[PDB]
Amino acid sequence: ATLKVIGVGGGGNNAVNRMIDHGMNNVEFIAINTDGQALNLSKAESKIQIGEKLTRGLGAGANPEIGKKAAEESREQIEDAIQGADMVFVTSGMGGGTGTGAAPVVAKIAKEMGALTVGVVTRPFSFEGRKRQTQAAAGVEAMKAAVDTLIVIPNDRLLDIVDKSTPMMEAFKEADNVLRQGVQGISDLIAVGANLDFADVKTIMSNQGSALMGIGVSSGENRAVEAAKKAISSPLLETSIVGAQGVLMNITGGESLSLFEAQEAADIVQDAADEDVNMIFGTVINPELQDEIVVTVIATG
Ligand SMILES: Nc1nc2c(ncn2[C@@H]2O[C@H](COP(=O)(O)OP(=O)(O)OP(=O)(O)O)[C@@H](O)[C@H]2O)c(=O)[nH]1
Ligand SMILES: [Mg+2]
Repeated sequence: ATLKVIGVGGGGNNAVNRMIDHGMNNVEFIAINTDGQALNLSKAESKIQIGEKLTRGLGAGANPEIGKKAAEESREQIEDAIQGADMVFVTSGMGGGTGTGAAPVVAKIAKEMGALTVGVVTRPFSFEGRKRQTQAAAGVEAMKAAVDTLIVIPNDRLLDIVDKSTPMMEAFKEADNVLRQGVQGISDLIAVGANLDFADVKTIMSNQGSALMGIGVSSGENRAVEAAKKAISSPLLETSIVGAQGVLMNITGGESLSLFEAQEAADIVQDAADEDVNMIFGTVINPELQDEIVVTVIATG
């Protein structure tokens, strides 16, 4: 199962850059932008400049019409970069011209090509003003129409987890962890073996609206509950787990992994989930983990 991560627009490229720098592997990174200079600064293995004839290598100047038109004209390049992917993550900051306009097009192409398509986008800080926000909301609507599952990160949530002195790059790295947990969560679920596979992923995620993808790690007596609570919690997400209609859940531990622990973790997630939840639950024994427990949760709907 091949995973690709596609960053669209300035924010998208920045996320790709920060994540490649902090060493993601066995994932293909693709950078797409109208802005030629941005692309030159990209560490991404595969780069696509869109809308050359529109912008002459400039950005979209906050015009979403441009980003959309640029993406549509480069359909052939975009398809070619995508082909072979089983699952695609399109990441982008909403509110500008390139991301807002081109990211839904990129996402729609991937979904039409048959890839399981996940969007991870940001809404701008309130201080960026009412017009940026409104424009971003249009982006979010378009993304939601184009993806299998969408994950929205309001940039304002970053303000809630920093103090007066927290460096901006650290804050942005926190936001990157949202996409990171999603990507390694899948990669592990598909890795041999959890008695779970990509077919399970597709059942839980295909056409499911919104998604949460989390990983919790813990130890000690309350380890199972603690790991699970970590996995289903993030203050950066617009979407809580309550009412989920689909859950893919895996618990990994050493030989000490008890049946009661698995039940405890599963009950944590099950309480939050809707009565008619489609839950696919897996367990993996990995002696390497010693006293550690790892809980992975993908929730949708
Ligand atoms: N979390 C996070 N958000 C970002 C980052 N960079 C930009 N954003 C957000 O994304 C929104 C869009 O900014 P850009 O991605 O730079 O704009 P663009 O998509 O390239 O569009 P144009 O520059 O007009 O062509 C901004 O309003 C910010 O709120 C980033 O590095 N991290
Ligand atoms: Mg730009």
